[PDB]
Amino acid sequence: AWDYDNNVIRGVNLGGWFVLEPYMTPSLFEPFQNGNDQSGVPVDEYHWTQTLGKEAALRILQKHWSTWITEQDFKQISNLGLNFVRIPIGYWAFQLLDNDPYVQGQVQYLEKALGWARKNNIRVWIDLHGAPGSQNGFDNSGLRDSYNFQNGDNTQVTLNVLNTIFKKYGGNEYSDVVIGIELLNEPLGPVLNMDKLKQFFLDGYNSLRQTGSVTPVIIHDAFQVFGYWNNFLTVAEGQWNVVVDHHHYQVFSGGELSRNINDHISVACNWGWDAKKESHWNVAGEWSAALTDCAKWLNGVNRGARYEGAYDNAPYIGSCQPLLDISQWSDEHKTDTRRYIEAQLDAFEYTGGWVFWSWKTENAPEWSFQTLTYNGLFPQPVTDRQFPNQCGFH
Ligand SMILES: O[C@H]1[C@H](O)[C@@H](O)CN2CC[C@H](O)[C@H]12
Repeated sequence: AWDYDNNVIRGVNLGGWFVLEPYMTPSLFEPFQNGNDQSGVPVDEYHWTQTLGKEAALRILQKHWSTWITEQDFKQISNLGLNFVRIPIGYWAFQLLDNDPYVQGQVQYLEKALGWARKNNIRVWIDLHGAPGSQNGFDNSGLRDSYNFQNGDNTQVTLNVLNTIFKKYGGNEYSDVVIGIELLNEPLGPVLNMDKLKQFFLDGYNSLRQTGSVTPVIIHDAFQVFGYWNNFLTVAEGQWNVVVDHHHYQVFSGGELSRNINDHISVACNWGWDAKKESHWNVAGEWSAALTDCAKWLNGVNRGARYEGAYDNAPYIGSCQPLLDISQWSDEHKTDTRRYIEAQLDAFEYTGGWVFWSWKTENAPEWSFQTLTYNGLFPQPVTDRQFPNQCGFH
């Protein structure tokens, strides 16, 4: 359904839909604030559902699932010249641990989205974004500050959930829409046992192929250096239809944030050069236009921004307030953003393509493809360039 050798992925992630993220839909978390006190705001979906109780959580989520993304969004995505969406979903949509507070019902909408994709000629990756115990401690895994995916029976439960996903979406029924199943979003390499993570990836790969599926297996790079996965799941060992997903950002440390615009561009170009040397097909499954970490709660509920020296002991660079609203951005910030977007697009089209995080947010402009496109900062058509050939690719 896709030619990874000759076609280029031009897509968007459908984040904030099946896995709640406070920075993407702050309206669902803000009612828990007491005046200016954020100490009682649930920090992730686990605590949000637990605090509300099953009845209220299901009532609020049904409304969210039925309105956040609809068929109209798929038509708009196609109309903008995109050909692909990545869909994050948590393990709890398929299986609950004993005592899990989560509610289910996401699968009905996932299945509606696959039909909307088919009707609009859009291809999809299904991405298991949160595993039991958490594979990274981020709020977007469902459970913040916990790193227990490799403890107890959590790896085994994850493989069981993947088997369910393999049988439902890796077979003939969706072979014209599903062009990859991503085994696990952003496992945090540095805090995990890498030998056990490789075994899990291999077990997932073998389990999918054993069902008779020919669907591409997508493995996230686990924050390893470029080339790390070159010798894993290789054609020499009869392992095939494998894609590496690289996520690329320059906002999660003081050093990255302090770079001037030219150095931000040089780094983006280098991502393209280095990905070209890898031996597996690869796609930039996440990236954005952000040059700051100013979006409210991007680092988590009750955490500030490094950009204004309010988090991670980073030095003050600039005030975030003036950057929260795209209408208040200076001409220089608008130009810098457009340059940054174009360099990234050129670098990612140099290999398998790109998937912007994300399609929409309630009010964080750096992270919304819709907002950036409507304000003229994201090229439309996507091949348009106001700053051509910043990287000099051959
Ligand atoms: O929203 C999250 C997404 O859920 C994760 O896969 C990590 N991404 C990295 C940038 C931002 O944190 C974004």
